[PDB]
Amino acid sequence: GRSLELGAADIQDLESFEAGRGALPARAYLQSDAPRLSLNGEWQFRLSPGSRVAPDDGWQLGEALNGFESLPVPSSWPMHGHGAPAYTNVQFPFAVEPPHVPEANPIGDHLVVFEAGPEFFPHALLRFDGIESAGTVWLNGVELGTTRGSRLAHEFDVSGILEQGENTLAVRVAQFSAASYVEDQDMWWLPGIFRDVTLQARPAAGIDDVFVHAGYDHITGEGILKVEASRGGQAIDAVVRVPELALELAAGTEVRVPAVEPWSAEVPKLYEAAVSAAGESVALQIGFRSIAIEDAQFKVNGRRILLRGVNRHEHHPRLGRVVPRDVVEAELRLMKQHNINAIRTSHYPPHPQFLALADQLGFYVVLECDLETHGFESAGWAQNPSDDPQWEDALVDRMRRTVERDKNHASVVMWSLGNQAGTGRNLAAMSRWTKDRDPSRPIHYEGDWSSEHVDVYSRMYASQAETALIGQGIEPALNDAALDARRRAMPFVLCEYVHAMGNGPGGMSEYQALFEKYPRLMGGFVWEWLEHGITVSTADGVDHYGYGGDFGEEVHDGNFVTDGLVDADRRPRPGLLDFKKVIEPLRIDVARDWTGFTLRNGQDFADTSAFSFRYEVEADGGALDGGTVDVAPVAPQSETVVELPGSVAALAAGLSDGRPAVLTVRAVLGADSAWADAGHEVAWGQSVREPGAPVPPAPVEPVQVQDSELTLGPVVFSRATGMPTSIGGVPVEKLGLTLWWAPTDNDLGREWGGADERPLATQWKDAGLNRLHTRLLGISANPGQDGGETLTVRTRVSAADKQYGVLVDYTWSTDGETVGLRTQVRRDGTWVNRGFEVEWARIGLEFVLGEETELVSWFGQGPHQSYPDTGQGARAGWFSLPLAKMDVEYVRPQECGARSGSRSAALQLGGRTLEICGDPFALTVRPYSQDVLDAAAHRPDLKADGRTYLYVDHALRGVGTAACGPGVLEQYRLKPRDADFILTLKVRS
Amino acid sequence: GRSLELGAADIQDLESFEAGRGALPARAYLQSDAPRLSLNGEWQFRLSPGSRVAPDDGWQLGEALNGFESLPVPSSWPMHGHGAPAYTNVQFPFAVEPPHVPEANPIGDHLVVFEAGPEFFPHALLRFDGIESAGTVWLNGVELGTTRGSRLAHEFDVSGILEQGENTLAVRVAQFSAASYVEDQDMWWLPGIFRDVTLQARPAAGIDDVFVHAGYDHITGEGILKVEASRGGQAIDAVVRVPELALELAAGTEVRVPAVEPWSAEVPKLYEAAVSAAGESVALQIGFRSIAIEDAQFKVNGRRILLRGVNRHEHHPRLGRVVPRDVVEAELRLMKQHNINAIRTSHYPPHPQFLALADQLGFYVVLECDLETHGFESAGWAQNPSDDPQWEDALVDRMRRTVERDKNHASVVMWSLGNQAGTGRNLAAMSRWTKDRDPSRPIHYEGDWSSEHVDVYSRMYASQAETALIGQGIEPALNDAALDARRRAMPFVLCEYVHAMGNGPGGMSEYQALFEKYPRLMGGFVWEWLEHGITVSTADGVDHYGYGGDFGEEVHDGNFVTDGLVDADRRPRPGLLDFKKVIEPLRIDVARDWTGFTLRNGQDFADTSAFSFRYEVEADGGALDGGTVDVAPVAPQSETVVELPGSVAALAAGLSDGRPAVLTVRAVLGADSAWADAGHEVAWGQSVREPGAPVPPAPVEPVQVQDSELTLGPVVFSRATGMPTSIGGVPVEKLGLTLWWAPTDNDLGREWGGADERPLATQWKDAGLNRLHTRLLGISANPGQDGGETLTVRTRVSAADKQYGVLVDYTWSTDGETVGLRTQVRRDGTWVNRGFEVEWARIGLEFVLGEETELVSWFGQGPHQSYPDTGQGARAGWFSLPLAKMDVEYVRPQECGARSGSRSAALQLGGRTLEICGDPFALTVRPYSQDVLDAAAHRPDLKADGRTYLYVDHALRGVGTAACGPGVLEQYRLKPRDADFILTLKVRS
Ligand SMILES: OC[C@H]1O[C@@H](O[C@H]2[C@H](O)[C@@H](O)[C@H](O)O[C@@H]2CO)[C@H](O)[C@@H](O)[C@H]1O
Ligand SMILES: OC[C@H]1O[C@@H](O)[C@H](O)[C@@H](O)[C@H]1O
Ligand SMILES: OC[C@H]1O[C@@H](O)[C@H](O)[C@@H](O)[C@H]1O
Ligand SMILES: OC[C@H]1O[C@@H](O)[C@H](O)[C@@H](O)[C@H]1O
Ligand code: NA
Ligand code: NA
Ligand code: NA
Ligand code: NA
Ligand code: NA
Ligand code: NA
Ligand code: NA
Ligand code: NA
Repeated sequence: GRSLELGAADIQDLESFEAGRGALPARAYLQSDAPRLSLNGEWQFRLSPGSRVAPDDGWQLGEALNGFESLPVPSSWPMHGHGAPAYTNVQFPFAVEPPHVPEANPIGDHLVVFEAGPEFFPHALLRFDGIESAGTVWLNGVELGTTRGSRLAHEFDVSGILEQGENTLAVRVAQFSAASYVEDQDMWWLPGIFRDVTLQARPAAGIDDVFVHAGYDHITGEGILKVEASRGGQAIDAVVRVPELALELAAGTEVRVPAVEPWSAEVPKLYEAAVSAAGESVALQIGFRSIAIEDAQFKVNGRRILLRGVNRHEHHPRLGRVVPRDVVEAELRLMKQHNINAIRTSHYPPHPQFLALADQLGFYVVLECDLETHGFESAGWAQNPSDDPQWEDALVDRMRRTVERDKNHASVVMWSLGNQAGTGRNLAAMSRWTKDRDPSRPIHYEGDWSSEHVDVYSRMYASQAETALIGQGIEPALNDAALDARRRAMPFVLCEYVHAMGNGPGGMSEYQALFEKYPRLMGGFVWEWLEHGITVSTADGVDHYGYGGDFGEEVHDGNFVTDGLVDADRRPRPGLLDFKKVIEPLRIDVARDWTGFTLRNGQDFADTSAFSFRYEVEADGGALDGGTVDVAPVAPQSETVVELPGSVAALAAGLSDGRPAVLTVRAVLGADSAWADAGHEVAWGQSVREPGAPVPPAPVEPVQVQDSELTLGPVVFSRATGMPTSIGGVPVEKLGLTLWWAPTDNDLGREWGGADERPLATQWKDAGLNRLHTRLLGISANPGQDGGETLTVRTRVSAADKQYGVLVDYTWSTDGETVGLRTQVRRDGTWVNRGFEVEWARIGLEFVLGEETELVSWFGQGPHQSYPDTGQGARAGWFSLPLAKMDVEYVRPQECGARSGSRSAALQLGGRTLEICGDPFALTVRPYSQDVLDAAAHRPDLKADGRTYLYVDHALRGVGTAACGPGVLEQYRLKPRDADFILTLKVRS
Repeated sequence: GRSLELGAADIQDLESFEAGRGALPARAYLQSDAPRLSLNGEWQFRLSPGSRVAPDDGWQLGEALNGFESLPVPSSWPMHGHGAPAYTNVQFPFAVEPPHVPEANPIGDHLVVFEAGPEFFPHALLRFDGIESAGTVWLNGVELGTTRGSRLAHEFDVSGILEQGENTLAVRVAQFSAASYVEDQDMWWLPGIFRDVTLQARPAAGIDDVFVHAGYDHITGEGILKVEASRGGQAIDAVVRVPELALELAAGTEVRVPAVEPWSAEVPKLYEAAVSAAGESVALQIGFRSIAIEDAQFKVNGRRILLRGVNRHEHHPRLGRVVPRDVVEAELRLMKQHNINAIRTSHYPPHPQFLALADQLGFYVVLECDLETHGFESAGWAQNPSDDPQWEDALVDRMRRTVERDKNHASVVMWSLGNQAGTGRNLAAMSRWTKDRDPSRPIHYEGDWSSEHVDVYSRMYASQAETALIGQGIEPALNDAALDARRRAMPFVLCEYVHAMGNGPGGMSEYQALFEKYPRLMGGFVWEWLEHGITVSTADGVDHYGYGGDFGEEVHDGNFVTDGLVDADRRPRPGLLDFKKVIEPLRIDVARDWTGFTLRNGQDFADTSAFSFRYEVEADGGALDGGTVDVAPVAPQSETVVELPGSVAALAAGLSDGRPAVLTVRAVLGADSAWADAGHEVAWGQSVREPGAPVPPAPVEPVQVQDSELTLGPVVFSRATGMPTSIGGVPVEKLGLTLWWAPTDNDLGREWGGADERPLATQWKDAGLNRLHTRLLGISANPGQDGGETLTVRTRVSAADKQYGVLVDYTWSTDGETVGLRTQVRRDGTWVNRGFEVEWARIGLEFVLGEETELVSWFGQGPHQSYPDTGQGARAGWFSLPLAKMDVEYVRPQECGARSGSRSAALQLGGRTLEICGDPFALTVRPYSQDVLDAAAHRPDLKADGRTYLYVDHALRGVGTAACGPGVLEQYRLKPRDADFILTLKVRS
């Protein structure tokens, strides 16, 4: 019988295994003097829910358009009300049956009219720098071809189709195609024409492609230069001029430049150059650098380098995959400002303009092909395109287009085949093609741990332990002896580590120490630079970020796309402030006696001449002394001891005993750089003179006894509960032990190994730690001093249906002015539940006060939060913040804002000030409870209730990176234990 | 130092291990001619949140009451706005640290004033029939004592405290006490004075206690009677008169009555008797029956009996543990009306009035002591009161009070020590005490499987398989040979089985067949008789039942308290209608040729004389013939063949081929009984003449082809989807394959064994069965008949991120009037996910129609729902119900309402009628979707949306009892398979 289904031809094309058709050969993105017209601007746009209903009503001609409306191009069209963004991590949002597409497949028809002057005749082309995921292109009704590879460029010859004067460009874009099966990155699904559309003239006697080869001989200091140039795939006569180096040479010939200044992330020297034929001239920036693997080390210009990296996705909270150039420039500057020297273009090539910026500002770039088949893993990689011969031409095309576009840029030091694509024949074909085309850059691919077709050994989230074994070259052998010998001769990189989701990442210091210790370790790139939050508005008008599930998705992965060091608007998370310190390229170790500091230059090429070294002594009453010291330039990987001026040490010796003072030595930029202004801080170190342990008040005040209340100086206790009801007129609504915090994203992840793979958050829930109850055992007053007395309140804390508990005794004392509080915790019974030992989040106290707090001040670490395995960037000092600024605006609210290492604190409750001192404690202050914080899925869910929630912790657990990778390291875990700790409280009015 | 805590003495008493103090000896509940005054009525009531704040302001005197308000007594005070009900199953709602109580412990002070006339002097007492959980009692300010054992009676001597005229009774009731640790039944926590308070005169020369011994000699037919009577614990002279039996005997002497009619559940003969002393007379109902264990069988009056039981809690949706007498009488009648003959007073003694009702209506009762320590299990039974010597006197007291109150009632055939209390020394002490006090009744206790201190082997939810092994006496041996020999000589009872929560219970038939086959098997009691729903009202005014979590509980167990055969208002669930049939005490097997039926009397004592045997033949057009047949009385456990009148068979032979007709034979009550009216149906059986397989219409109509639509007779298809868009003018919004249903309570429970302990609901979720997607592969028309043609639509069904699917082909045909639909399902790829084979709920079609349905009619099984392992009570016939009555009002909405075995159906959509015929299918019709049904937590969440959701299933899974006990039995599971099935559709206007 005859077929009756609609749209079968459009679908057959969408299900095609082949690369796009009709396109010109893949080439570099080149700055040319050839006439060009950007077609970016307001286009017309019509959306159809599938191919079988996509009109074939002659719309490509642009006449009588039924159903079209304005839409900007470039755009991600779900960012403008056409459908909605959808987020999955691994899972595909359609049935997995390659190459077939779902019936529900948004089809976006795009149309623009433009004018072509005589500059574009006879020869011109149209260039598309990105279409997600399948484009069909018509000009004046003539089909030019199709596009596959959503983050790759395509060019179409319009010679003889372009007409002088008015032209009509039509583009039909399907969201889903066969290509969606190889584009399963962890990120928002976002169809659209999301990068530039450009009309370019191709004058006769021009230059189609250029391949810059600029090597460096670190022994002689010579440059090795060869600039290839071709037209229609054939080498051509062109002249290469490099004025700064007094060079004029033919394209195609290799020359030795007697002396060049080499390119690196640290010193990104670029030489302006032009290669020109009679009809066209291309402008280049040349950076001389050679990449080599030697002695299981990754070396640039003869030196092993340390990669201080991030994984950079392209995302904008309002424009989707369209990242405006000012945002790119700003965020790259922000990276440099936080000591980052390396970028991985996770997991596709960036906008083509990114490359010159990376060359100029100075990043080591891992340029990664647009390939990811992650969603096939859950079926044992059955049907994985990476090993399906039918996909070979498509996957080689992706790699070719990746390599050809960006091959001229000194910042690209590695090519990556893709990400999470399994192992297979087509990856090997992509590697072979790349090695043959460009042997000057090592190949990276983490998916095949045997490393058969790569030049570096790459892993993601390997533990600190396993990294140390790899750093020593003693990891376990591959079964294949030949492959094992190859892999052991390779240097090692963490292409993703210390997953930066929510509160965290913990354990960054432990990785860094290994990076510094073992040459084989190349460093690592944090997952990831940014959170992919998408801005959402309410009638109230407040903005908050949305994540998976906030846009109607049938299947999604929640907030796992908000997992970055900065939010979608590039506002730093605390983890970035900590990261900056962890990777700081100079180490400053200030001497205890304040006579000087040790300075190690951790850079690979530059000396310390770019830095001004500054000291300041701060005390309770502000700065006491400061200035600048002269440091003879210290060579890379060398060390010296710098003397501080004698006045500094004399100041230290003069300090009254127990008077706190902090000496800070800082390395700042001596002059404006391309990425920050003079005075910008790069590295720092401190020495602290600690305040004495606070003296307990003499217990000279007696306890008044009344029917329902007890008074001990400024504290009033409920006789029924034994807990304070006010202190110095400040109402206390509750006081109790805390063992729990509102789970972080990490606490919601499974820690693998052991028989227990409940997330820590679930272990806590099962154990009842979020719902502690207190039983009063007794209240007793005891002889103090000179008629005074102490008050002891004996309690037991546990939870419904549990037999384990802790005995908590509070001992109060007062001389009338200061209140002394001693807390003793003792385990009662075995803290085991569901067959596994219960771990605690904390050993602390929660004070719930019946008034709001306007200001929080403290002496300790800051200004930002710190937990046991974080806070590297929190320095010692005196800090003061309004209550709102004590919080951290994670998209999904969670435990955050603790200030570990606090020696004193002051809360301002209107006209009263509550002071807390004692041996070091963590400080947290919130206008809402832990139960409201845990329940809240988005920041608007957090409502202040008129109270102050004050947390004083004697011990905290670490935060780890268990959402993906290692959990809390052993030294930072918190198993049930006995404890005791002392505090002092005072209210001033 | 000196103590300052408040309320320490009240708390010390609450934490006491001892039974109550001050009470009179435990005795029977006896009907006496002694003056009595019920103090039930409106009392005054004040609530305090804990003992440390409970005022000691002299309120016991009743003068100047500060803070008291009216409250009825008896009451569960959280049922009247004082606090709230709270539901936990196993978990305790307080920290487990016996004997200690939480600080948050509702204290309810109760006060009443009453008048005592000279009838109550010199001697009187106050009787309390239940206080949850700890009472302290004052009369005119004089403390009488305390109460422990919340469902047990306590009596206090008021002689010399009661004053003539006005008296003031004060009762302080704590919700929680040490006793809460032994009262952890799965049920609502409900403090209050929840049963009668009675002032009773104790005239001199009276009778305090009576112990009736009324045995039966089934060989001679003699009664063996001895009636003990005592005053102050000493036997006394009393006269026992039994007029009906011409007896006058002294209390304390055993006599042989020459002939008595024995008592049983079937024939609950009772003889009125009075035992009287000079000062007092007690009225008894005596039932002569002896209980004996012989040949591993539980026998009454010389015969092994079959228990057809339920577990009966005491609950009322508005009054809590207060069950009004009219509700008791009504529900016991409803039980008899559903063939129930046995009750287990789960898990405490009932109201004392229950016992006479059970004697009179006729139930075999397992009278169970108020003891349950279930919450200690999760700690390995550490600190279990059942094995703690400090709790021995408290636990023996509970058993003593249980036994003494109810020992005179013939309906009590077993004493139970308690429930879910572990094993231990104090249970053994309770058993020893009981055996010594009353050797006439076997002891039951499931908690100790070794059965060391019991006389029957009791289990709960043993599988059908394990029950069959136990029935054959081949279960595995106990390690202790002596205990194994004892246990193998015991009969076996399921004290709880076929958990009746939500849709279900499945697998009842398989248990019953074993009960009938194996004498050792005593039968079983369903868990449980009623749902504990608590009525909740909204401003709208609709009522719905609340369950755990609906009342603010910090910890709770959700709808696990709504797990019954009837709802809280005693409205039957379908499971009750099925249960009634499963346990029917006569079996009627109607002959295929309609000449007669086989009749087996399944009763243990009665013959069939109480029944009238009626036949009716029904056809499409109603009743055709009917009448009554005379059956010579058939003895218990005998069998006969009854001839039907010749006209019946002649009617069968005369039927036109393929014309449906149902012969039903019924056993109804020939006369009013005490529990139902004449004509009440007890047993039934059917023989069906099936309609022919419906003829497929001749495919003589062609398919019209248009741009966006196809027409094939009355069906209009969307050319883009291939699915029907209307049939005979009825709009079709969607048509697709179904494999999933909204999980039942059972589907949410874990099926133990295997490596997969995900609940089936979770397996489905993980597999994507709730979110199927369909891809169109092709649409084709093919040669039919006489220019007609068939239309085939080829699809594939799968779900996002899955590689497995099914190929579904629809083949449509029409002669213009009827529509023929053939559906073919074929597995594509292996249906495995997370390492385990995916199971299906169904193989069906969902039609979503764009109009509402008012009426649903069908020929099949009904009227109520039926699933493969249920529907025993759905009989063959013609049924017709409004749409709302097709649903089942489970408290948590869930899959329900399917009518399996349907041969034809008619949906009325206004003025059009949609008819569906074909080989047997299940029918379901709803005004809302499956996703709305699954999301709904309470019935108000179900909103109609203007559509009709029609489900036609070719195969269904069973429902099992996996919420607690066996899941779906193997024969009723539904693994992925290929399938094909035919339907016919027709619309009449
Ligand atoms: O934010 C996650 C991050 O993960 C990398 O790979 C992870 C993956 O997230 C996780 O789902 C799987 O279980 O483990 C992998 C590594 O162990 C991805 O490469 C990255 O793009 C992100 O998706
Ligand atoms: O000032 C030293 C600099 O070294 C670069 O390699 C790095 O990218 C910069 O962020 C900064 O740390
Ligand atoms: O390439 C081999 C590797 O493949 C990964 O996908 C897998 O998680 C590792 O266990 C390792 O076997
Ligand atoms: O009494 C012994 C029994 O105790 C139960 O609590 C337990 O679940 C059974 O496995 C059996 O060992
Ligand atoms: Na994805
Ligand atoms: Na992510
Ligand atoms: Na918290
Ligand atoms: Na939260
Ligand atoms: Na309970
Ligand atoms: Na229950
Ligand atoms: Na359903
Ligand atoms: Na539901």
